[PDB]
Formats: sequence, structure tokens, C-alpha cells
Amino acid sequence: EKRINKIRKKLSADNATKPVSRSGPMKTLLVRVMTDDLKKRLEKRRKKPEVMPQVISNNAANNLRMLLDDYTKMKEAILQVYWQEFKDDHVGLMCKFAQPASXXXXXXXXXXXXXXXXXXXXXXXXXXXXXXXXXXXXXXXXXXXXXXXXXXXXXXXXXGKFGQRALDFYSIHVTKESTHPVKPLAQIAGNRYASGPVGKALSDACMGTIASFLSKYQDIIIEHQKVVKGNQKRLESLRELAGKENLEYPSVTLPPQPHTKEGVDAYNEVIARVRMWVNLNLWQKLKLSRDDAKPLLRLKGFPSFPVVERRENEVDWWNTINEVKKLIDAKRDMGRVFWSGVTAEKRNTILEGYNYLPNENDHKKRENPKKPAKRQFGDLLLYLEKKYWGKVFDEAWERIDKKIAGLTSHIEREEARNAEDAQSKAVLTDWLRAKASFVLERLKEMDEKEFYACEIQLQKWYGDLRGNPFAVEAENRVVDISGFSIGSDGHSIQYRNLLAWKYLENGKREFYLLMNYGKKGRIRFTDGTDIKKSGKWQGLLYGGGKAKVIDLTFDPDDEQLIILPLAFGTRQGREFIWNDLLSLETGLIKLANGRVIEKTIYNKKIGRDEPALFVALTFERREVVDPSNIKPVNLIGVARGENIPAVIALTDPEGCPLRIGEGYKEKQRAIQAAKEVEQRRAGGYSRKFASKSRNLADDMVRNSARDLFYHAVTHDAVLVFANLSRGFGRQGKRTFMTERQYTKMEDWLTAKLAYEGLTSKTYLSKTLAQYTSKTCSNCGXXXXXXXXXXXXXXXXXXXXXXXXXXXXXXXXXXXXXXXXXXXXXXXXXXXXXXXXXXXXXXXXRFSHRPVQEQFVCLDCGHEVHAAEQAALNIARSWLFLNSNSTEFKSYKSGKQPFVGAWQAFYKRRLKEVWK
DNA sequence: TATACTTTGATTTTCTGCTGCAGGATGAAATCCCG
DNA sequence: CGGGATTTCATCCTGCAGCATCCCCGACCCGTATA
RNA sequence: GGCGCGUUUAUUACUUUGGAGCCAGUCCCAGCGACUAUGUCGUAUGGACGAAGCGCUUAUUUAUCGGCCGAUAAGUAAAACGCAUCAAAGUCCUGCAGCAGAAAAUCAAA
Repeated sequence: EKRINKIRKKLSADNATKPVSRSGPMKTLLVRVMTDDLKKRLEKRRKKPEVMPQVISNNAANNLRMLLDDYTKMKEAILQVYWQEFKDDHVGLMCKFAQPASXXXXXXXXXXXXXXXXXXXXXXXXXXXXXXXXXXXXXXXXXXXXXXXXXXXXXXXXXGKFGQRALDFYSIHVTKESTHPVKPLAQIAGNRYASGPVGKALSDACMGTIASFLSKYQDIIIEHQKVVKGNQKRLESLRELAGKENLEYPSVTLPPQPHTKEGVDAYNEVIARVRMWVNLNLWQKLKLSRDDAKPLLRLKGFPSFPVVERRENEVDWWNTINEVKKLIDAKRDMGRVFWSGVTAEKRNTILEGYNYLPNENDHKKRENPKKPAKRQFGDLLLYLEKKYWGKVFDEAWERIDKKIAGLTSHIEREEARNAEDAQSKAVLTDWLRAKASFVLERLKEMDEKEFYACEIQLQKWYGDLRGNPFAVEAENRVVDISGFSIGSDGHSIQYRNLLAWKYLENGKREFYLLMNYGKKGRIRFTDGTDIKKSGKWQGLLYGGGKAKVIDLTFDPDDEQLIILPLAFGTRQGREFIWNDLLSLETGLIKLANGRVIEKTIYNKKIGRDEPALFVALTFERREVVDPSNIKPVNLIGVARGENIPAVIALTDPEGCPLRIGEGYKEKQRAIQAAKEVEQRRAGGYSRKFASKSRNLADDMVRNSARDLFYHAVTHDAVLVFANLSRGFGRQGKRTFMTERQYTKMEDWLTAKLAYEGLTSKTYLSKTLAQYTSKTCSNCGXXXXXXXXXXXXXXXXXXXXXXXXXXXXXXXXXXXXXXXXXXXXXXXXXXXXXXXXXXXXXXXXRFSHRPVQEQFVCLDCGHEVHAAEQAALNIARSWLFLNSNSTEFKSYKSGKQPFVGAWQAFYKRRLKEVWK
């Protein structure tokens, strides 16, 4: 009773249905094309198929290569010419992509006392439902709608929404007229692809991409205007250094608002220089806390123009290896006169301060730990200093040169045979960096002028040599299928693609995808109804608004007609090809769009270089359940977290009364530990678990969304989430992006709720997260007053005591926190409390949740899991918000804050009906 | 009893993945060549 | 002069919403051994 | 960690997550540790080599038993079957950015 398709057949089989209004919910297939290895997978089994289905016929693959390669070339040409348009005039291209308005009317005016940003910002009281005042500027009425007031209500020059079809791309490059000199269908594709579907799909893709770039660029220009205003407001760093008299000058002026991309680089360079100076001379040598001298923020978020502005820094491995060896062996003789020279004492400071000699690598936890190869050279230097300082350099150089020669001979004999050693490359780079950072100490002692030039060259070479043998080339290749429609004259296929389903022997089908992107016809159709055991080839082409299957006649020929046999499960087909509730060939689902994707999938037998072929037909729904349900006895309190996500508590409607996805952080910590142990040695990543964590996270999100949806439906309940303010994450030091999923569960639950009809007003509600997980379920904050008296505060709720136990660690520490309290209390206590952060002791002992699972109250003496207790607080916080009893009249009139009003609701209802 | 050592700040060079935004999920109609 | 291939052309969405919620680090980076 | 079966997720074969099944050694290269130090000994860290279910029918080769072949142990090869072995999920594309991981430099804090 706990599968997902049982719940959708519980929803869609107890109340009525209704058609959609304008658009619908979208799903997508992701079927794979049966090339050859999908048939090798079939002739390897125990039971074997009756009909060994089909294979890509070795000519369809060649024209797919031609089509995808021509498509990406045309995309790069269009994006390069609009990049050259964008670098010449920002606001011109922004005004080009604005939109048309609609089919409006004779709206209002605001010419006087209202201009623009970059020319007659009019107005209209559009929707009279609950929100009007749409500005919608003109002179093509560009729907400008902005002005966030604050200091000046200035409306945005370009519109509130950049658009896809604003430019009329099919009046430019693709048409035979219009002497714009860049024509992709003519110059690049060689005039052999049809200028119908190719030009319009390429239009849709390129214009959607530049619309997304401009729609990000406008907001980023606005937010960098705010950040540069705040950063000009934060040059009291010059005020403090004169205020403390200890520092002379930073000597740096800020540029204006950058606006290009390289201005952002110069601006953030100056910001980094000032920030490094502030950390070096104010945060450390003068011991100032961060939140007294606020630092300069960095301009982050500036987008780049999409495809053309990528890096492509590709270099070959052995040539850079020989370059590092050339730089090392050039300066060998100058290193000999240096290390045989100056002192014993200064040279010991070089050997000890620059991390050569091993500090504590002897802690043998059942063999020593390994050394980072700048310290193995230190051990060899120590042994040669004992046994043998001029000729120590020669023996050290010969030994490390023999190690280097053995490593490069092993990599040459293993790389150029069949495979990649994949770890000894990293060790060769580490030992080369060690030889470099041993040779360079003439320059790090004599003159630091040219020392930094060779250092940044060696840093670039080391970064190349460690990262570039693990970089992935060969990004995905997509072509689009923009719609399935019969033309105006009812005998044609506009966009020239179909879902075929040639009939097999008994009753089953084959389900090809037919593409005809050449400059010809080659597909025709009338109608049919027979079911004979041959190529009925039917089709589903969506005539007008109606859905119609056809009888289709064509011959497989090597000029056009990409014929892709699909491969999918019974699950995907049962879901949205032949679903017995939402059938095709009736119109309850309709196909909308399609692709063809050549992406790199992982094949286990070799490395990941196995590009497969997926299709991805995307579908829109047209039959939708009408909301006439209530969910009264409901209040399922979804309380989310990173350790255990989605903790569940179910109540009654008055408020009186599961750990979905329990073991989850351990699994991703194990995957992360595998990535980290494969990253330290063997400097890259080993591209096998390059999608393991995303697949685990997706499986958890979708299984937990299934479980939340199940417990919502079968117990006649409404889920109650907390307003986590999307984008919510811990965002610290050891905080991986794979456990930031407080938004993803809500997104997937809405996506399974938007599909199959419903909205976020019948099974999903959201309440405020203020002071949940903090109030005990039989008791009542964050204003822990330490103003009460050093021996023992008595608090508000009755009386307390002292005698603590603070377990502060991150080293080797623990405390009883009373003797230290008396030591920090001095005597007169006022001077103590002025000069103590010893409130941290009380806030570490007397706090709720000492360990980050449990909970301890301060007047109940109660122990709860603080996740079931958080869930009950969520399910009662929503019951407090929209129930006007007495106390929600307060906090809307502004009488009390939220805390006292919620406590007065809670302890009144805790004695009344225990809620 | 301090001097030796440790983790952590801030710049920088290379790569990776995962989320978080923004575009989207094109049918209808009208011209126009062409043999 | 109809068939088939190009060219244009354009469509809707309103909402109100206030400081913690996730985790955990700080705290003491001063401490601590030990020569 | 590696290698294979395949069931349920009310026409097909896809991408995944689980459960269960069987094998995880050799110093040949390299790493790393100790030093009797331009090397010797260890350590399975990485490449390379092999290890990767069982049972029932049918043809055979070898060893046992029987006075042309018959029945056992092993091995070969084939097809079909059974058991170990059992449940779930899928909404994608494009493009940027932001975080985090990983070493590696430089300048400092106590």
C-alpha cells in the first residue's frame, strides 16, 4: 500500500477531474537508444527474448554525428555574433530582448515627474483581482516593472522579464533575405538541413540562452550597485588606522562600478589587496574581532556570456614536465653555492620555518605516517647531514634525480602501453615541486623581485600538472525537436519528427523516433485502424488541437530519416506512454517537445569515455483532479534537518496526537571519505563516483517525498512545513552541498503535487519557523539574562543552581566550569561581567540541546528527541498562526513580540486541550 | 620556564561535483516557388 | 496551380512577507608537553 | 573494493538506490616506512596480472569399479530450469554563478 502509483490512483479515483486552463504539468522521459551494447546486454541473459528488437542502423548514427556537430557549430556562431553585439552596447541588446507587452489598451500616463533609466514610464491598473499598478513602459511596449524605492524609486530601463521570442530570429540569419553576414543554415550547415525545423529550434535554443544571460545580468548589475555603495561606505578602515595611529596607509582607491568583466577582475583585485592588508595588519597584529572592523566584501555573482567566454586552457603533460625540469636544471649550480654557504643558523631557519624537517610524524598507529615529499627530502637532508655541508648537496641532488628518473621512466612505460598509472603522476609532480621549492631558496633569500615571477609560473605549472590529467572534455551535444504538429494544409509534418511504433508480431510495438531534418519530404501519412503484424508505423501527430494517430508510409533510406529505436522499462511506459488512466491517442497527455542528447555515461569496463544516446521526450498533462478535499484531522509536522531529514508528527485538529530517511548523513559521509582518500593521493578524482552522491541524494529525496505524500494522503492530512527561505544551508567549513536539501524535499513534493492536479493549498502548507525546536512541549527563549547573580542565577521560571560541566574540546580539553567561573569572576563581579565572555559557559551548560540530538528543558526537566518535539512545535505553530483565538489578535496589533504571544497561547492551550 | 610546534586567517594556481537561479517545454497562418 | 517548403506571429501568472530554522563553532588559540 | 545473476516497483530491454550471491592475492613497476641509506628489508597504497555461485539433463577425455561398453571422482561444452535472491524511485535540457572538496605556494597570529 506504500508505492507511489497507488497514491495517485487513490487521488484520481475518489473525486472528479477537470481539464487544465492554459498550460499543464510537465514530465519527461529519458529513454536510451538501442545502439549495440544494449543488445549485447540482451544476448547475455539466462532467459532470452523471442524477438531481438533493433539496432541503430550505422547510417542513422552517421547523420546524427553530422546533425549534432553542425548544430553545436551553428550555436557557437550565433552566440559569438551576439557576444560581439553585447560588448559594443549593453543597453542596445538589452532593449532588443525586452518583450512585446500583450494585446492591451489605452493605458494611463506618467510622463511628468517620471522619465526612465535609459523613456516614458507609463502605467496601467491591469489585474483588478488583488494586484494592479503594472508600469509597462513604451515610446513595442517593453514591460518595465521595477523601482524598489529604498532611497530612490527608479524603474529598470529594460523590462522585468527578458524574453525568448522577442528578437524575431527568423527574420534574421536563417531566412534567405536579410543581408546580415552571418547565416548558420547557409554558411556552416552547408545548406543541406531544412530551414524550417532546424532554424526554428536553433532560434528557440539560442534566444532562450541569451535571454537567461541578460535576465541574470540585470539583477547582478543592480546588486553590485548596492555592494559598491556599501563598500564606499566601509572605508573607515582608513579611519581606524589613524584612530589607533599604528598603521601608516593602505594606499588604494576603489574603481567605479565595473560593468564589463575585466573591470570586475580589477575591482576584486583591489578588494583582495585591501582585504589581505586588513587581515595582515588589523586582524592579527592588532587583535581586532571581525565584527568591530567590518571587512570589504567581494563582487560575486557576475555572469559571463554563455558559450563563447569559456577558458580552454588545455596543455599537454610531458611538455610541461620537461619545462619544469628545464627550469630546475637551469638553476642547479646557483643552488650549490648557496646551501654550501651562508650559516648553520640561518640555514636551519630555512630548513625549519619552510616546513622541511618532519615535525611530528612518528605516531605509529599500528609503520609511520607518510610525509608530503617536501619532508622526505628533509629526512634525506638530515641523514646526509649526520653521515656526511658542501658535498651533501651533490648526494642529495643525485638521489632525488635518480628518483625522478625512475618515476618518469615508470610513467613512460605505463602511460604509453595501455593505461594510466594515475597516482605516480601525482607523486612525480610533488617531487618536482619539492625540487623546485629547494632550488628557489637562493631567490627567496637574496632578492624577492624575480622570485615571485618564477613562483607564479611554477604555481601555474603545478596546477596544470595536477588538475589537467583529471579534467573532462567532451561536453554534451543536444538537438531539439520543437513540437509535433501537422501543418496548415493537413498533409505534412511540421518539425518532421514522430513517435512511430512499428507493430511487432503478436500485439506489441517497437516505438521508434523518426527525424527528417534534411531538406526534403520522405514521410507521408493518411489514417488507419488495422492491427496487422507488420509495419503499421502509426505515429501520433497532434492535428490542430486533437490527438490523432495515422497510417504512415516511408522506406528506410540513407539520405535522411534518422530512425532511433528507444529502450525503456515497463515502468516508464506504464507511467506515460500507455497509461491506462491518462491515455495517449485520446489527448489526456500530450507530447510537447523533445530532444536528442549525446552525453557521457559511465561504462565500467573502460573509463567514462562512453557517450550514449538519450532522447528525452517531454510531455504535458491535460487531465487534472479538481480540488474538493479538506484534510481535517491533519497537522503532519514536517521538521527538516541534516542528520535526520523529515521528522513526522501527526495530531488531531485540536492539536493532540516517524523518522523518514533515517540513515542518510552517514552514507554521504562515506562517499565523501572515499572521494577524499582518492583525492589526497592520486591528485584527482577517479571518475566512477562522479555521480554517486547526486544519485544517492536524488534517491533519498524522491523516496522521502513518496513517504511524505503517502502519510499525507492516507491519514487524511496536510503537511506543514517551515519557512526555511529557499537557498537554506549551513554554509560553513565542512559543509558539503550534498546534505543541503531543505529546499529539495519541498521542491520534489510540490512537483509531485503540481502533477496530478493539486496546488499548495490542499496538502502542503507552510508556517513560520520562529522559536520551534526551542519550546518544551510541557513548558515554555534566547534572552538568557546573566544579570542575575558568580558562585548562581535563579532565572525567571522558579529557581535554579550552579555547579556546571562544560565540555569544550577541539584539542584535548574538558571542564567543570565553576572554578574557571570564579577565576573569571575576579571579585567585584561588575568588572568581571564587563570583561568576560563567560556567559558562554552558562550558554554551553544550561542550554537546551547539549548534544546535537536531544533536548533538555529549564523548567520541566524533560528529555525529548528535539525532532519529534520540533515536529509537534511545527504542527502547533501552524495551529497558532491561522486560528484567531485571543493571542493572534496580539502580534498583529503590535502589542507583544512573537515569543510572549506564543508562550501565552501555548501554556494556555497546554492546560486546556494539551496543544 | 619559554621556545618549539599547531591550527588557522588572508591572497593565488588547477581540477572536480552539487545546488540555485534564469530561459523553456511552437501551433497557426500566410506567402511563395515550381515543375 | 496544388504541393511542399519557407516565413511570420504571438500567448498568460499576482503576493503579500519578519529573526531563526539547519549544525556547530567559538570558547582557548591558547594550551601543553618536554626537552 | 571488484565481478555477476536477476525480482517487485497496476507490451522493453533505460538511469538509479537497496537486499542477497561469489572472490579481495603476488613484490613483477611505482608509492610509503625503517635503516645496516645512490641500496636492502618490510608494508598490498596505486598500475599489471589472475580470483570471481551452486545444483539438475545431454555428448565426451582422464583415474576407480565390471566379466563392446556400463556406473562413480574431476574437467570440458551446450540449452532449458531451479535455489541462494528480494524491494523501491525517476522532470529533463541549456547556460552561468555560488558554495564545498583536494593538494600546493606566499605573508602572518598566538
